[PDB]
Amino acid sequence: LAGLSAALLRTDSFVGGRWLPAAATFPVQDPASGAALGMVADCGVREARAAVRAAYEAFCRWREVSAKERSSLLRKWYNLMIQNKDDLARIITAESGKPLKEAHGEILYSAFFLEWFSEEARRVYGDIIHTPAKDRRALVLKQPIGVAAVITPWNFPSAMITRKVGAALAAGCTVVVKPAEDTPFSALALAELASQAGIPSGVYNVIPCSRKNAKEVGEAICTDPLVSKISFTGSTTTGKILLHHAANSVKRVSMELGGLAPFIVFDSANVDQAVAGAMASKFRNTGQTAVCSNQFLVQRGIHDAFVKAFAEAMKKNLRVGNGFEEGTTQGPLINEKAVEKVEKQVNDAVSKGATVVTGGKRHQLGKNFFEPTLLCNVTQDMLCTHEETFGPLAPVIKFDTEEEAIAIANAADVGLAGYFYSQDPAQIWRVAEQLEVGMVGVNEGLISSVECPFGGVKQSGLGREGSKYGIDEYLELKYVCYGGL
Amino acid sequence: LAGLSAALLRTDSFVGGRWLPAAATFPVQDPASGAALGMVADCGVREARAAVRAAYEAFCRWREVSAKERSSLLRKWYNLMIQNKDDLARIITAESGKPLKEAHGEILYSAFFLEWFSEEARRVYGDIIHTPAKDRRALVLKQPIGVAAVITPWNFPSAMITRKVGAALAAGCTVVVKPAEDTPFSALALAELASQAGIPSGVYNVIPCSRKNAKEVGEAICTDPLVSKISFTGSTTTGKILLHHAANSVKRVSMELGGLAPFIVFDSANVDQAVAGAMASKFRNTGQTAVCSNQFLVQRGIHDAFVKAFAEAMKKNLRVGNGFEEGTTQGPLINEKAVEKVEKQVNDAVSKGATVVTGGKRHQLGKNFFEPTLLCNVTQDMLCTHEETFGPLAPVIKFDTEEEAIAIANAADVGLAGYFYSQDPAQIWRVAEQLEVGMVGVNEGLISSVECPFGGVKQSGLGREGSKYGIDEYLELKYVCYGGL
Amino acid sequence: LAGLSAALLRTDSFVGGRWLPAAATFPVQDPASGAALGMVADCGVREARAAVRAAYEAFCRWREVSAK
Amino acid sequence: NDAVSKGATVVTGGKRHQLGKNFFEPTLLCNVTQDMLCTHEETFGPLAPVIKFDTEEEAIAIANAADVGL
Repeated sequence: LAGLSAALLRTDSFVGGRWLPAAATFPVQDPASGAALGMVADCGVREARAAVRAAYEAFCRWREVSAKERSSLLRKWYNLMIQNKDDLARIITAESGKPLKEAHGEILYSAFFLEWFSEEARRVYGDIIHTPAKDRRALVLKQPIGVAAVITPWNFPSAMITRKVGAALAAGCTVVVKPAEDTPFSALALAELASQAGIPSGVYNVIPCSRKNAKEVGEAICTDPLVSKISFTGSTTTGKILLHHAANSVKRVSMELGGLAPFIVFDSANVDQAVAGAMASKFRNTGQTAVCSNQFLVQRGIHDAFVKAFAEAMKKNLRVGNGFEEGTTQGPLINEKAVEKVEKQVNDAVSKGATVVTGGKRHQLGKNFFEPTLLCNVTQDMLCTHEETFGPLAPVIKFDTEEEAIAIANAADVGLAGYFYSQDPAQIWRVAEQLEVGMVGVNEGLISSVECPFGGVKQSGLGREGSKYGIDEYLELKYVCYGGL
Repeated sequence: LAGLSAALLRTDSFVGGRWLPAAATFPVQDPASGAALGMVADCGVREARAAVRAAYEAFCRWREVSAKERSSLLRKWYNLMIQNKDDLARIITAESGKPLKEAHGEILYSAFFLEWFSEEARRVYGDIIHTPAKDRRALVLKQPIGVAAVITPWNFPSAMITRKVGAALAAGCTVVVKPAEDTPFSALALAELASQAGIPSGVYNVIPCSRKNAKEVGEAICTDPLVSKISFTGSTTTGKILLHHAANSVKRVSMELGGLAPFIVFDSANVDQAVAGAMASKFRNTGQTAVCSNQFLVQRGIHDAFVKAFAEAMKKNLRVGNGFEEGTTQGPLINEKAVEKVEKQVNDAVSKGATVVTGGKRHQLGKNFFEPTLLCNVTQDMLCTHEETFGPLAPVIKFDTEEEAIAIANAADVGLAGYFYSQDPAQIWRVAEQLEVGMVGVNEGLISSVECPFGGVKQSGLGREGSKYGIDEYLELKYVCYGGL
Repeated sequence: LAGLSAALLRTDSFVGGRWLPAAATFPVQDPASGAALGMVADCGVREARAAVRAAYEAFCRWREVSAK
Repeated sequence: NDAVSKGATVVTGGKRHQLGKNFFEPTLLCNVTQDMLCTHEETFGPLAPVIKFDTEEEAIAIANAADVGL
């Protein structure tokens, strides 16, 4: 709980290389125990504009720094994350409630994004194009957009910031981060390390704030004319609101919006593996992620064998409890509103035909704990207005044909992640290409990777993060027609 | 005027491979003579939704066609444009009023976009990425977005459509075009040729409409859930309105918004060349383009020599008249509102200190003709609310230093094209990199090219057209984590 | 005035067996001298609902405890 | 800016200082004219606008463009 590096646990906002408190503050509590973690600065529109100016002024200098130097600083920052991984992991578990093991996995992942873009910084290549005219040459330069507003969710309080910020800095941009109020510490812990690494003042800013100011501050930074880019990860409702704010000044935008995720098990699938995959993809972070398989489409032939083995795996591996407690596998839901959402989903389903296979009530520990649930006999029309209800709940929907499963999964206008298990080479390519999603897992339930492009299609988002395409979200192309030859 | 291929001059909308008239129509007149050119279908929201459905249904089939086949059709379409270039050029001159020579230049350019993307279609490459885990392989596929709404301006009634549509089709998308009401014919002439080339029904649709329905139809297609992409070129005001429409469903967007364009002449510049460049960049299409150098920043040292030689070039080469008339160099302004805008700009400037060097009144031919104007002694603060006033008018602003010229030109939040003349190797790189614009012309006043990326920074736009980056505006990345290995 | 058991003079709210501060606070002064006594947590509707839930969940267990 | 664009001639530094933040370069503009101080009567900064005059009666009349006087 404590014994942490005093420098890592922070309560003030970080702007212009300085720790600044705000007129107001907001409480942050351990989602599992309820223990007060601290009072965090509640930045208002005033503090946001100031942060933007800090970022803008830092940009005019930062963009001037050599890519080899920016690269060097991004790596020192990476090393500092690894050096402090144990304490950084505890901060995540303490505020998100996810099991320490998972938190340790996030910190590495988070650190790997800084490492990865550190390498990308020196690889922004322009082009030399041939044109008919002999009196000219065409060059294409790539330059950083400027200042970017980064708004992150609570699920992965560290990795979500690091994957956006790493790219931005590697490109030569500066950023103003607005972390989730449920988990502001991971963002400020990163700030402490950014100053230790030597990140110039104003290049990385963090302005924490609560529900009260969320709306105002969100609009302030997504509207400021000194801001030229917006990176948001969260709900579709907030996303669309920021898209309107952005529209007024034609800002560059990239976002990943919450949503469902199909998990299809075909007759030719290796049951145990499918189950292991369903286990990893559904109960990671207690089912609180946008890449969390919500609905399971399972083929008649293998249905029964699957639903049974899945349930038997849940009893064997899921241990609800406190994230710091050894052996815990399932942490608490972030808040009460969250629990109510799961209950809503479960009851609405049972009352409509669903058959609860195991645990469908609040856990005996009370508070925000919910029993990992598995319901079968679920039907497509039982997921309405629950597309953003995240919890340890797995509704299994049976199907007969492939064409059928694909049609159901593609009940789109939404499409982020998608999973499926099969042993048919031909079927694998068909489904993988036809699944209207941004990321597809084949015989795998965990697909995270800093070198691969994350994001969604249709209403699930804009742009991609990570991989060799991540840095492009923060660059502008400039065609230079060198003539007079 | 006539004697044109009856099949090329069309009046009905083109949807689902069929020519469909609308309940209403609107007149189109030769901007120079005033002659009635024809009654064109005025599509309403109903006809637009129908066109979208046509495009959507065509998409499910078109996306399935091999890239080599889509490529083949795009080229047949290109050949048909070249085969009919003379008549296609006349249609442009007849409706835009630009000189035949210029119209001939547009048709080639327009045709070259179809040719260019025809080649791009077979070159959409996915990736194979290495990841630490030995039990999996990472693949990245690129697939077409779906249906795109294409809204084009009147300036380049053909090339503006062709550069967007070529990319979309090459990527495997289908489109619904909403041409400018001042110049709908070029869009329909293309449709006739698309059917001759064998473009499948619904792949290329055109829904003409007038001011009345512009607002409604614009919203209809930029809102329809069957539409996943929007490509708009025009005013910043309409652009921002479409950005709001797009926001509601998180549509992919790419636009190029009108704006100023600096033309800097430095002391080391070759006067004659600078003048020739200023001539080409300012009076092309009679100064009616977004890439038209509006303000001229000229250094004290070479100022006088320049302003004089520029004026002497205007008298020698600019011949106002009818585009079909041999020897015409300057055509009419598109409409009265346009002329009033130029007058406004000229008078507002003179009355504020400017010195008219040559012709600053309506031309003696009357109607929409305006005398090519050149005013010196202009000052930065004389371009307010005129950033989108296009006409044959060149305001010259003197400057002392480079730092100064750059600061003035970068009075941004706007940035599309930029030009400058210099003979200093070092200065060339400095200005070219510091000019916050999307395209920079060095010792050249004409920079068009289908293999180079066009577009703007800040509020001048989103995305790029042409070149090897054009097709990316119409693709979605899909990361496939092939595991179970 | 002071020299009191630090544990007895408190400023945070008490919910679910834990001391929890609130986003806001309010001053408490000695009605006679005017001296500032301390800043006390100013609980809002959010903190109240949470306290109620704490009480409700505690009730299901407390009611079960023997009267002795 | 309102002054320069209206006729003023910046004699020295008329932009934010290179230190950024709230620093501004001490400015000195000449060729300024009385009608360039509107809605700026309470704009305080290191800025000195010089207005030329011929006679005493003139200078006094300008300075006494009162209803204000500290």
